[PDB]
Amino acid sequence: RTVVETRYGRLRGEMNEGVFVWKGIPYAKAPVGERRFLPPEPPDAWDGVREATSFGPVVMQPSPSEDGLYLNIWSPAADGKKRPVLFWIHGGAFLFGSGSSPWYDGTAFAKHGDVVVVTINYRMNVFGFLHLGDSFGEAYAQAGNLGILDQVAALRWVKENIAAFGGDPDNITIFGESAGAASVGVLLSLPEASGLFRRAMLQSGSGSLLLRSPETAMAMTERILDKAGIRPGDRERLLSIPAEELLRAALSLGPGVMYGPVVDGRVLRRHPIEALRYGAASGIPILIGVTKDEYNLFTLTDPSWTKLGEKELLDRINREVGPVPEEAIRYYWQTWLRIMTYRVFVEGMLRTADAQAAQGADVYMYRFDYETPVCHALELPFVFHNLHQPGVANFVGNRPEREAIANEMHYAWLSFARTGDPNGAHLPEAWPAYTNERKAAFVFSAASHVEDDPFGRERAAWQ
Repeated sequence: RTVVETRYGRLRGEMNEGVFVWKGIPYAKAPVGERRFLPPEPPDAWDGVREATSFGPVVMQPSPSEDGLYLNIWSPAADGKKRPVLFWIHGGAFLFGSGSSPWYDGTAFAKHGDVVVVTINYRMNVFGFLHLGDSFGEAYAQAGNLGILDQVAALRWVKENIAAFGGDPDNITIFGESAGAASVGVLLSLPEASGLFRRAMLQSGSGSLLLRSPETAMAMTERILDKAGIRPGDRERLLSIPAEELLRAALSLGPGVMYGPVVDGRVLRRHPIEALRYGAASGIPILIGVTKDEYNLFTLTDPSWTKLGEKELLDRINREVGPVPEEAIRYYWQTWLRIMTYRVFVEGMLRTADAQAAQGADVYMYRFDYETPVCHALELPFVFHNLHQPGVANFVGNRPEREAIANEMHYAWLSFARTGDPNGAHLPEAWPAYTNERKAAFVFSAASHVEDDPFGRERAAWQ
């Protein structure tokens, strides 16, 4: 029951908590040596039965190997029963993370929902998002979005092979948090991903998050190449520099470098949210939401926000997400960081929801208000029902409460993946679809409930 055949050969998984798991499946040829900075290519086939009982390495990151394009599968049974497939794209600011994190363990989903779960690795930071333009020749023109091409490659693997693991290739839901949700927002927009998935869920991110212009990305690349000792156009040193030195050079720039997808004219031909308005994802339902006041949580990793006086503060916010109309200021560190929450998280969520609703697609919107300890999205352990995992801020107190919110969110996400509607008796009241008409949202808290257009006042202050 543990051995499954795929287009590339047989894989041996294991039984775990009454479900089956396959770990470290290669979904692409390792992007090492002469394949460094090139789009992912199909994996080599093998003879015999390949072990899939250990995770593969994670991709290069501060935390690893350039050989890290692996995915993992949890399933109640490798049979032909066409279960919904949940395809998870982790977050980590396009800098760190992995699908093998215990936080994303798919056991609970698979057990409680009778679904297949897939988690993936994709290239990050300087290996996945180094925008080179034409500076190293046409072969590297896609380099600024390789981590997105990796995700598409994994999704193609799943569409081609998941039936063998008990999944329905025509019922895939892609979902992600933070940079993972930005990834889902990009994929929703992408012609070459259309038809690979049926539904999408975006947790505390959207296609706008961490998105770069070519001008912005090239300037960052120039600084990284300087630190790496690589002259523009020297392909020899681009491919021979040790992966750890290249990673060090980038990280040596701190915050004057952020990674993410680039509207480069080659993989991303236009803004991923604006594309939705032209019907890029017309038949695709989405479930989307945000963590209440999420930018206040960023002071933990960046306390400098708290040091600044009101004036310095506002000039900073203006430089990062401005201009800020006077009317917004009037509506409005705790008070002024609300501007960062709205511009980075809330606006892109509302623009995404408004675009899909205008296309007639179903949209379900939420706000997560539950206070729980710490891009600082907080839904994750409740959505995965992974309150018990390592790395999860599992602290004493609140246990029945935490279980109850997990039982609301976990089963809503499962219902959405199964049917395209999160509703059912696991919710204390119905969750109406978001329409231009009412702009309903579900609020997850100690007492979950529906609010009509909760973001409206703020949004009107701006728009």
